[PDB]
Amino acid sequence: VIGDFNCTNFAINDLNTTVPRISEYVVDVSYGLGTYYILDRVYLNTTILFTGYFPKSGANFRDLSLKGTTYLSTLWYQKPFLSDFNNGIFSRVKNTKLYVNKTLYSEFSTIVIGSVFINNSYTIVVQPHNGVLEITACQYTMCEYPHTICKSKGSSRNESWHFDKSEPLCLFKKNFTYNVSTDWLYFHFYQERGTFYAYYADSGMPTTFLFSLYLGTLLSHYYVLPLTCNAISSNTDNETLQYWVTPLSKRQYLLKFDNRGVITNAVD
Ligand SMILES: *[C@@H]1O[C@H](CO)[C@@H](O[C@@H]2O[C@H](CO)[C@@H](O[C@@H]3O[C@H](CO[C@H]4O[C@H](CO)[C@@H](O)[C@H](O)[C@@H]4O)[C@@H](O)[C@H](O[C@H]4O[C@H](CO)[C@@H](O)[C@H](O)[C@@H]4O)[C@@H]3O)[C@H](O)[C@H]2NC(C)=O)[C@H](O)[C@H]1NC(C)=O
Ligand SMILES: *[C@@H]1O[C@H](CO)[C@@H](O[C@@H]2O[C@H](CO)[C@@H](O)[C@H](O)[C@H]2NC(C)=O)[C@H](O)[C@H]1NC(C)=O
Ligand SMILES: *[C@@H]1O[C@H](CO)[C@@H](O[C@@H]2O[C@H](CO)[C@@H](O)[C@H](O)[C@H]2NC(C)=O)[C@H](O)[C@H]1NC(C)=O
Ligand SMILES: *[C@@H]1O[C@H](CO)[C@@H](O)[C@H](O)[C@H]1NC(C)=O
Ligand SMILES: *[C@@H]1O[C@H](CO)[C@@H](O)[C@H](O)[C@H]1NC(C)=O
Ligand SMILES: *[C@@H]1O[C@H](CO)[C@@H](O)[C@H](O)[C@H]1NC(C)=O
Ligand SMILES: *[C@@H]1O[C@H](CO)[C@@H](O)[C@H](O)[C@H]1NC(C)=O
Repeated sequence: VIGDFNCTNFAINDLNTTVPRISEYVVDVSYGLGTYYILDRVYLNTTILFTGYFPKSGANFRDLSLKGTTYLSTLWYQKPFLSDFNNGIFSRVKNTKLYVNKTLYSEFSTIVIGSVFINNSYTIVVQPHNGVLEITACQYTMCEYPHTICKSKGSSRNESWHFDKSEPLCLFKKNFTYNVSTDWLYFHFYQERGTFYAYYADSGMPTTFLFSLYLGTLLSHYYVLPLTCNAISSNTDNETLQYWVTPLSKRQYLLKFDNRGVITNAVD
C-alpha cells in the first residue's frame, strides 16, 4: 500500500500483471540531456566542473508507469514499483497524446515523493492536467491504492489518490505550464541538506529549475501512480504510458556552455 486510507474496495485484485521494464535506451549526457541549468545562474561561453545530483552515464531506466482499465492490483503498490528515493531521480516521461474528435489531450503518470505517505508527513505530488503541471506538497491523506485517470477519454473509476475533505496543510502549491505537443518531458527530483529540488524540461534539453522546498526531513520513497483509462491500449488506440526513471547520485560533471548560455555538452 502507499498511504493507509481506505479510499476504495471497488475492483481490487492481487494479479501479477507486469514488472518494471528496463530501457534499451541509456543515459547519454554528451548533449546536456540528464543535466540541469544551475539554479538561477547564467554561465556564458565556458566549461565548468560542477558537482550536482546527476544520473550515471550509460545507466538504464525502469518504466514505472502502470496503465489500468477497471482493476487495480495490490502488487502495484509494493516494491519494485514503490521505490527508495535515496539522493533523487532523473525521469524521462512520455507525453501520451490522445485525440477527442480532432482535439489534442496530454496525459502522463502522476509521481508522488514522500516517506510514509500519512497526513502527519509531507507528500510532494507532481500531476499533469493537459498542459498544466500541478505541483504540491501538502500533508495528504494518501489512499492505500492511489491512482489517476484519463480525464480526456474517461475511466470506469473515479480519480482517487488522497482523501482530504477539508484542505490539508501545504508547504508548496504552484502550477507550471508545459507544451502539450511534446513527445518527452524530463525531470530531476533530488534532496540535499534537508531541501528538496525540482527541475523540468519539455523538449530533450537540460532541465530548468521548477522550485525548491525546505523539509529538513529526508524523503525516503517515491511512487509513480497508476493511471486508469478506457483508452491507451492496443484494442483502442495503440497508445502507451511511459515513465522512465534512473537514480541520481552526487557526481562531478563537466558542463559546456555556449555564448547564449545553453549547455551544449556534458561529461560524467
Ligand atoms: C489523517 O489520516 C488518518 C489515517 O489514514 C485518518 O484517520 C482514519 O480516518 C478514517 C475515517 O474516519 C477512520 O475510519 C473509521 O474508523 C472508525 C473506528 O474504527 C473502529 O473499528 C476498528 C475495527 O478494526 C477498530 O480497530 C477501532 O478501534 C474502532 O473500534 C469506524 O467507526 C468508522 O466506520 C465507518 O466506516 C466503515 C468503513 O470503513 C463502515 O463499515 C462503518 O459503518 C462506518 O460508516 C471508519 O472505519 C480510520 O480508523 C482512521 N485511522 C486511524 C489510524 O486513526 C485521519 O482521518 C486523517 N486526518 C485528517 C485531518 O484528514
Ligand atoms: C474498505 O472500505 C470499504 C467501503 O466502506 C469496506 O467495504 C464494506 O465492508 C463491510 C464489512 O464487510 C460491508 O458490510 C459493506 O457492504 C462494504 N461496502 C462496500 C461498498 O463494499 C471494506 O471492508 C474496507 N476494507 C478494509 C480492509 O478496510
Ligand atoms: C492549478 O491547476 C489546477 C488544474 O487546472 C487548478 O485546479 C482547478 O481549480 C478550479 C478552481 O479552484 C476548480 O474548479 C477545478 O475543479 C480544479 N481542477 C482540478 C483538476 O482540480 C488549480 O486551481 C490551479 N491553481 C493553483 C494555484 O494551484
Ligand atoms: C511477477 O512475475 C514475474 C515473471 O514471472 C516474476 O519475475 C516476479 O518475481 C513476479 N512478482 C511477484 C510479486 O510475484
Ligand atoms: C568564446 O570563447 C572562446 C575561447 O576563449 C573565444 O575564442 C571566443 O572569442 C569566445 N566567443 C565569444 C562570442 O565570446
Ligand atoms: C511544442 O512541441 C512540438 C514537438 O516537440 C514542437 O514542434 C513545437 O515547436 C513546440 N512548441 C512550443 C511552443 O514549444
Ligand atoms: C494495434 O496494432 C496491432 C498491430 O499492428 C493491430 O493488429 C491492431 O489492429 C491495432 N489497433 C488499433 C486500434 O490501431
